[PDB]
Amino acid sequence: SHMCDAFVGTWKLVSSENFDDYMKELGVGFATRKVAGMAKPNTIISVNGDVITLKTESTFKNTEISFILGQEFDEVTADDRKVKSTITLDGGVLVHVQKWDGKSTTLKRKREDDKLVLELVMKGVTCTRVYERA
Ligand SMILES: Cc1c(C2CCCC2)nc(N(C)C(C)C)c(-c2nnn[nH]2)c1-c1ccccc1
Ligand SMILES: [Cl-]
Repeated sequence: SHMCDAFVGTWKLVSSENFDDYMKELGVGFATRKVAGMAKPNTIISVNGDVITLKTESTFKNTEISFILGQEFDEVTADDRKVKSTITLDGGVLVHVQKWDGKSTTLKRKREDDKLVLELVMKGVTCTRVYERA
């Protein structure tokens, strides 16, 4: 048993607040924002030993990251940013920091009731996206 077991499973988007705003703060273009904002992504989270995999499937884009907690990795995001990423587990919350071009954004995932709640922060903007088991 792993702490990340709380996160393992297939998760579907059920609500979103301020995602367009968050995407604007990152400099995401209009067409990507419109189509991605519309989409209904699922996330499959799996653990295999020390390696955690987060795989996104949608009609917009499919993406995958695999990582070990605390070990920096190069990530190319869905909006084509080339970032240095580090993901850690802090007091039960998966905390993902991305660094690029002297900027930073933090993505936090936490379990709340039967939900997986994603809090995205860029500069002053917080977006909350809520996911439930598929
Ligand atoms: C385009 C996109 C983005 C980019 C815009 C902001 C930075 C990258 N970030 C996402 N999440 C929430 C994280 C990684 C920030 C998601 C996403 N939403 N749920 N899972 N992934 C999506 C998304 C993918 C496919 C279908 C719809 C939306
Ligand atoms: Cl997620």
